[PDB]
Amino acid sequence: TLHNIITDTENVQGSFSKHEFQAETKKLLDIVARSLYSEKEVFIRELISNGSDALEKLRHRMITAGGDAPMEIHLQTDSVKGTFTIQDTGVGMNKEDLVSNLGTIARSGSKAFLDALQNQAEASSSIIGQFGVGFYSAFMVADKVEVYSQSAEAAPGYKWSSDGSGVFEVAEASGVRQGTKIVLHLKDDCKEFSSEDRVKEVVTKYSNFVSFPIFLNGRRLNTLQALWMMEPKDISEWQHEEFYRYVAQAYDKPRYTLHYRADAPLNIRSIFYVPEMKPSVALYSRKILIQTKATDILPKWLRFLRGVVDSEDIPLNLSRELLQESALIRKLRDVLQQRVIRFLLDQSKKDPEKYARFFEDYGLFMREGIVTTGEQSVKEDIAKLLRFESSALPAGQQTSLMEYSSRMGTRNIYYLCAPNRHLAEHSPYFEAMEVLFCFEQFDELTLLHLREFDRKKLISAELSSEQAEDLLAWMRNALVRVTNIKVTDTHPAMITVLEMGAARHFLRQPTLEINTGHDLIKKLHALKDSNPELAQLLLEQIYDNAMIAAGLNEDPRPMISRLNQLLTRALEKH
Amino acid sequence: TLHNIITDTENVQGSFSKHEFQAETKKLLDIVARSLYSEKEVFIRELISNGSDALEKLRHRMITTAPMEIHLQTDSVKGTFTIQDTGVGMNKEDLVSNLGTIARSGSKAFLDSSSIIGQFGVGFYSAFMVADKVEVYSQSAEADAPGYKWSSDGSGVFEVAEASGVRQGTKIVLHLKDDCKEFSSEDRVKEVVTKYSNFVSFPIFLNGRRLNTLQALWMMEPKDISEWQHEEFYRYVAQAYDKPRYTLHYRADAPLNIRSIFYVPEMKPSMFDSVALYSRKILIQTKTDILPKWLRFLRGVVDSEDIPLNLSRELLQESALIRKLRDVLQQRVIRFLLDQSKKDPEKYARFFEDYGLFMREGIVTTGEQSVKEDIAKLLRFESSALPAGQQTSLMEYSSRMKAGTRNIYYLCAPNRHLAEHSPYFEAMKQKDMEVLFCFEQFDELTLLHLREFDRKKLISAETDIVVDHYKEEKFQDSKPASERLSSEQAEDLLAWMRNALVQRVTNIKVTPRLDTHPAMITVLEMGAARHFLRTQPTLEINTGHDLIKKLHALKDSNPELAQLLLEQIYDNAMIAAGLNEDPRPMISRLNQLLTRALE
Ligand SMILES: Nc1ncnc2c1ncn2[C@@H]1O[C@H](COP(=O)(O)OP(=O)(O)NP(=O)(O)O)[C@@H](O)[C@H]1O
Ligand SMILES: Nc1ncnc2c1ncn2[C@@H]1O[C@H](COP(=O)(O)OP(=O)(O)NP(=O)(O)O)[C@@H](O)[C@H]1O
Ligand SMILES: [Co+2]
Ligand SMILES: [Co+2]
Ligand SMILES: [Co+2]
Ligand SMILES: [Co+2]
Ligand SMILES: [Mg+2]
Ligand SMILES: [Mg+2]
Repeated sequence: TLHNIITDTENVQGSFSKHEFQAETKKLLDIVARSLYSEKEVFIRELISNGSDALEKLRHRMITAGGDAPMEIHLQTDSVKGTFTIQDTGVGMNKEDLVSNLGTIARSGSKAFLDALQNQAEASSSIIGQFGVGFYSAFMVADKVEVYSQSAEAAPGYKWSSDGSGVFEVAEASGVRQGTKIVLHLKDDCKEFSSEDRVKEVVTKYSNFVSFPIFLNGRRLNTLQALWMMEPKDISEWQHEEFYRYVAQAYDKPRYTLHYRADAPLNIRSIFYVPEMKPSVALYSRKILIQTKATDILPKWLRFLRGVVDSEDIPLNLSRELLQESALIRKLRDVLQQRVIRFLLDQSKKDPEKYARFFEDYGLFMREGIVTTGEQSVKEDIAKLLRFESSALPAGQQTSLMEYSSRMGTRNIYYLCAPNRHLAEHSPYFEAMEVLFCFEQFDELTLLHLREFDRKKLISAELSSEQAEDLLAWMRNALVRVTNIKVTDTHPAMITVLEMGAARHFLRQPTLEINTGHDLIKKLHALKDSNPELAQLLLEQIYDNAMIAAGLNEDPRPMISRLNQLLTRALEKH
Repeated sequence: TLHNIITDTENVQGSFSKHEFQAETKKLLDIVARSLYSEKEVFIRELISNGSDALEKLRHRMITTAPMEIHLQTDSVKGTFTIQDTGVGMNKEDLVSNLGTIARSGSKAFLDSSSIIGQFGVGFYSAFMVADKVEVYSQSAEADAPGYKWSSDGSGVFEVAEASGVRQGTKIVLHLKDDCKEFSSEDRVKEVVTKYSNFVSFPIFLNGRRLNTLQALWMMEPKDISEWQHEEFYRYVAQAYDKPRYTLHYRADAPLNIRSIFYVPEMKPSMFDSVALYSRKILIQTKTDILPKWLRFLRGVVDSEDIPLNLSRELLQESALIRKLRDVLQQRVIRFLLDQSKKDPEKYARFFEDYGLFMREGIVTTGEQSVKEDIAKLLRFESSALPAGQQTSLMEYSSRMKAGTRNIYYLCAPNRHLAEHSPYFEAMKQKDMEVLFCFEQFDELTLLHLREFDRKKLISAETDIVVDHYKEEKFQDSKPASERLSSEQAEDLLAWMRNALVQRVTNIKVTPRLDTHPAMITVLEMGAARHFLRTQPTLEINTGHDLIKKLHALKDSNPELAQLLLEQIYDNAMIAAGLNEDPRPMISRLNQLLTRALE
């Protein structure tokens, strides 16, 4: 019944030949040009990153061999010639740099630069180059590429030129300004990148926080500081509100701001915002956008946060729009979860009222978090954020699991999840002679998934007599909608329900209790004989009023006409 | 003031040198090994794809008998993963040139048919993501050619020697690295095969047991697919346990190549944020959605040849293509659902029961008026001009409109009885336009966002009642002036009510448009007000209604009782208008009123 053909049957004879791995350069160029990036526009990102790196090298170079010039990135679109041009005033390239760096796929001069640096250096974390392929993204959109380059050394200017097809040319040129100018002659299906507004869209999308001024057709673009890199000390609330509206594409204010920077266990520069209004985070690296919707760095229940996470250390996929499977990323996610939880807890103690209102707006996310995480200490960490009412506190007052333990030789935390307080207080099960009252949606699924908190089990609780019994018997046969009617102040009756789950389901089998001492019931009894219509109308009205007061009839519209008929025929004797 | 440094200033001197592009092979190997694929498991996919290609080359070449299979073997004690195919194999120049050169693909040389998966020439090196050492035994079919053993580190060199006992085809053995030993466990490997290669055209055996690989039904002739085949395939792709209530098998060649199957489940939803995207029987990843968000209730599969694959085979390459495909699929699904509603209106009624919230969401969230109206073609309602229970559409409503009419009138109420006896419908009956009856909670928000349909403005009965004030409102009473309050009585009553409800209504008027109801609350933009409260009203009285005449008599006779009754009438109109706040505080007052009316 098993069919396997794999056996140790092979034996090498003769001798082995040795061979070095090779690489077909033309196919690699084609792969970068058509198969690497999900969108053509990304060539702009790559070229701008290169310009940034160039300027960064010059800044590094001016620390000792000091001297000169402005540090800028300039873009120019020519819609008539169909050209895109980028020029940086950076370190430039001599002929060996052009031949070696531009001419060799996967050779990165910026990688070699970074590897030679003292790790403490600024340039160590600002250089956005590793792979040695970004430049070839230009052939994604261009039939021809020309590069004019003038190195900062004292060296002629050069023109490098190619059509992307396995060969390029190098000649000497005048007069190249120090730095590098790249002219892309766009393909017919890419002329959109000779349009100014299109280019500006792309620049703001990926490179809006590049550390150097970016000019387009003589006008400056990137006026935004990357606030997540700066000392939390130096950010106004105004900086944060403007930055939040930009990064969240919003128009309100952040109600909470967490500016989290850490160097251990990994490099983290981030800002998280909780919006003011009632209901993602972008991933960056070295100030360049990776994902506008970071996918695996936060847990799914923290998707209500807005803002930015940047890490120098995150291993990037070759396309720079994905991350690589890594234990580092799961560690980062766990770290950020702990950090956000600690932040939220401390908010809840620094301002309990603001936190109450935060939890009323966003608690569904923490209920979901508790329900979905597998680790019990994480469930309890999140569960510290929950609020409830309690049998031992007035209505409206919020309390926590910690305070419930605080008011306990007692071993267990008893709870009752119900649509509202009236049904909870009249629960048969609320026969406890403290009970958490959990009125919020999905509360009971949350508490069941949580199981225990701080080692204590969360446990669910789950005038007369003439015709008291003919009055009541008449009512039993006239509303056969309730299963019992029994006799028990200001109200003539109330609706009571045995198990809260049934009421929950109904809102998506009740007991009626009557007060034989108040006037409308004595007169329901008195008009069971005298006037049967009026007694039926009054009966249905008392039932409906008890349903409303119990909170299980929130749209009384079906009753209104009947009520009017009751009223009209009750006032007919006036 | 502009600041631009870019000027046409540069010119060549002298002569040019010519150069060929080069490649740093060592770093390229490192990149394939650590930076190309976002997930290690895909090496299995790549190797299986290679085997499939080999078998295809054999299948093609022997159609001018041998077994054609892929075998996978896991050895958890030696930490080894082994794959062997019975395909064409490789001679020594194939091993040296094709395996030895990154981005060199022999499958390019093969072509010239649509079954070959490989195009990039790098998939093989995916093995070095998970393996310290790789060995390849290969025997080419073809012919008078010895067997070979190829072996390597991943580190810049590999070895080739002649070998005996090599079965025709290719066997690759991966010595897994220590933190990749998961791919030495059978259940993990089967997970990966099922995930990526469940539709491979050849049998795959794992440790001597054949894996249940599937036919790719979306590529096949729709008429040749039974309902049971669709039920089984639906259960697989949706990972479900019910059956599809609807099946749409959609193939197209223009404007794009499309092979797809969509299912609507029989069960009711629970899923508010779904279709798999494929190419050549190998899975791509939906991360980005190819359907609009309102169609996320669909299950199934989309395959399109026009979608370009990224080097890692987990992203797609032009998002304008994706928006075009999304619009095509949206159009096609709408057409399908409309045709379902006309071939079986009752089954469609239960579908619209169960899933209408998705179409409402689509209408509310889309920016384009033609798309809102396209989706709105799916909405169903009842009508004042149809028997209770019978459903109609916006298109049928406009088919019954008399030529001199400009607007589509609707009324939102909990059910048909409440709509039919609505005070607002009583006022609309005095006109003679059909009124749509909408029963679902978010119908009115939907219609407000839809605004117009087929060039006709959508107007609520409440709004129209308010507007008629500001026109010739030539409507007079159900009851002759004999059984009404006169003008003296009416305006004395009204003055009293203005003084008894001073900060609760903006004006109080008599209206001629009511019959059964004593009063109603009117607000110009009533739907928007209802919506707002779910986070200046006018009270209109029916001086022909008994409760109003007796309020008139009781302001004099019994002032306290008259105030209690007045506040009750106001509350009743607020409730009937869907503008009432929690009705619980009223109950005590109501009880008191009742007790004082029953003496
Ligand atoms: N504008 C520029 N000015 C100076 N040197 C440049 C410029 N653009 C590219 N270079 C050089 O050319 C090399 C190749 O660039 P590129 O192909 O983009 O790879 P990379 O920037 O090194 N790493 P990556 O961008 O992540 O692939 C760089 O490392 C630089 O040495
Ligand atoms: N099992 C095999 N049998 C025969 N030839 C094979 C086999 N595996 C690989 N080859 C050869 O080696 C080449 C390189 O394989 P590979 O690196 O996987 O790239 P590819 O399949 O051609 N394209 P891709 O899968 O998209 O990366 C193939 O084109 C074949 O010529
Ligand atoms: Co042996
Ligand atoms: Co160092
Ligand atoms: Co010139
Ligand atoms: Co007509
Ligand atoms: Mg670069
Ligand atoms: Mg391959």
